[PDB]
Amino acid sequence: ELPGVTEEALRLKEAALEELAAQEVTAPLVPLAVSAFLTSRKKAAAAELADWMQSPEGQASSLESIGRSLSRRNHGRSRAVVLAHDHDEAIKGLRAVAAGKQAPNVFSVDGPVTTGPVWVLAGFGAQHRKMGKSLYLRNEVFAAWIEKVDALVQDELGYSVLELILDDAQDYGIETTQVTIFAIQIALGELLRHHGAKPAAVIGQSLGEAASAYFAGGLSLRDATRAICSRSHLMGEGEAMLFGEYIRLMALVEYSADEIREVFSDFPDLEVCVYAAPTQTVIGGPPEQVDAILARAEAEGKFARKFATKGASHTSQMDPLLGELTAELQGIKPTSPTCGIFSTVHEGRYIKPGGEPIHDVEYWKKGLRHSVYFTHGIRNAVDSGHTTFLELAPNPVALMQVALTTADAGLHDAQLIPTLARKQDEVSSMVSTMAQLYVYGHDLDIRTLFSRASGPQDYANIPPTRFK
Ligand SMILES: OC[C@H]1O[C@@](CO)(O[C@H]2O[C@H](CO)[C@@H](O)[C@H](O)[C@H]2O)[C@@H](O)[C@@H]1O
Ligand SMILES: OC[C@H]1O[C@@](CO)(O[C@H]2O[C@H](CO)[C@@H](O)[C@H](O)[C@H]2O)[C@@H](O)[C@@H]1O
Ligand SMILES: OC[C@H]1O[C@@](CO)(O[C@H]2O[C@H](CO)[C@@H](O)[C@H](O)[C@H]2O)[C@@H](O)[C@@H]1O
Repeated sequence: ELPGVTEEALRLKEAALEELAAQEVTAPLVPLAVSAFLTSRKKAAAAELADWMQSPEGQASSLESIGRSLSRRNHGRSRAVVLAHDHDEAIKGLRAVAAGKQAPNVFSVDGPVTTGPVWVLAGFGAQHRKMGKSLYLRNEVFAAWIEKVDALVQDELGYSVLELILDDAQDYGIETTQVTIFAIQIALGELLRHHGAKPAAVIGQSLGEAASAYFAGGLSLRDATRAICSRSHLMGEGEAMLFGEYIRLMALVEYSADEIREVFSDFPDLEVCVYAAPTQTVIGGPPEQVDAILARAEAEGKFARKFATKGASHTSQMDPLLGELTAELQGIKPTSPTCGIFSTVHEGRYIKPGGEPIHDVEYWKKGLRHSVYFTHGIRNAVDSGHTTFLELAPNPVALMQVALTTADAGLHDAQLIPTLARKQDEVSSMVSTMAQLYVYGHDLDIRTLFSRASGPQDYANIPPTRFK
């Protein structure tokens, strides 16, 4: 028997709902699907739908009912979705689809993407105060998984992540950023899975590696939760006690790996934490050297940005923690993966579905202690045919690094699909995510984006639901 939702979480949840219940209702974002075997016919269906939506009958029908009817057609090879809040946006977006023109709320392709999507599990720097709260209050499936992770983390570390999510006065530190983003990562993917989606492959980045192992079938949710919990409290306790000459900084620099090779001969104590993009690398080390390399970068007109931490993960500074990390993970059970893994721990190499288990106790030690080969994992996915990268996160920070690598690999038509984003309506965001999965032909039951009909008013008087 796991712990239940704490009383303080229930208390905070009630305050949040009363807050929510007294706000201005925003019009929901509705996906309108249209498709055909031929792009020409798809374009004609779009203009026909927009003609009718302009008619008095179409004006009197709700977007939700129009979208539900559309959701029930046959879904052809050439597809499009218009995301819309009202009839104008819809008609406007439909006119672009008909015209073959681009629009911010419009996705349209002549045919499906050929290979499945890669789920990107990062997190590093994606966090913000209220992340995940709105979707917890408003999506029952999301909320169920958050509470499930919240119960396991209560059991591992003795506190409630849900309390952090719901209490606006509270913010995130080295430790709680990791367990909370993890919880958000788990809940976003299960939400997606609930609507019929699934990863073709996963790739992770530091904190995200735990969730990637779960979505890859490499660890039970419990053992993935043990993996993120042990690493995160050790890191937060470790860097908390760092002062003076024990301080190691972390910074992003616009230097490639080959540049870093040359540049580090002047700085004997610097190490690579993350190969993020082909020309962006996260480095760590003593403050004097970190400051010097940044100064070298600025003078060379390159980007350099210091992070907020007195300790450097993925460096030798993690050596004191590894003994305890080992003890806390005794008992985990690695399992043969059920989708592909681009392992940025193991230098970015690919592990086939059904291969040998990788998510060993040694794997989590190596992951915390050593460099993250992110751009190599991504480059490897591109070179093996993947074009869709979907990032589960409260903010799509890693998708920026992914775009750098895909363009560098020559792939300019990449499907870069975010999930949540700060100051974007969290429900609208997920609508948009699942819309995009559909338009590109990935696994997604577009019918599940609409509540079951309880009346004829739930459909619009169009095919396939015309009224006799
Ligand atoms: O939720 C808004 C409103 O609720 C109050 C109590 O009436 O505070 C609740 O919500 C805060 C935000 O999450 C919590 O920090 C607080 O603990 C909780 O009681 C008001 O103070 C606030 O304006
Ligand atoms: O250890 C000496 C060696 O390392 C340098 C590199 O810049 O400095 C570092 O080591 C010092 C300890 O001896 C620290 O005080 C300092 O913070 C660190 O950058 C040079 O002093 C020399 O080449
Ligand atoms: O073409 C089939 C393919 O399309 C997806 C979405 O990309 O599912 C759609 O088509 C199904 C009928 O074949 C519908 O059941 C579903 O509602 C619709 O989204 C994929 O999931 C499917 O493999």
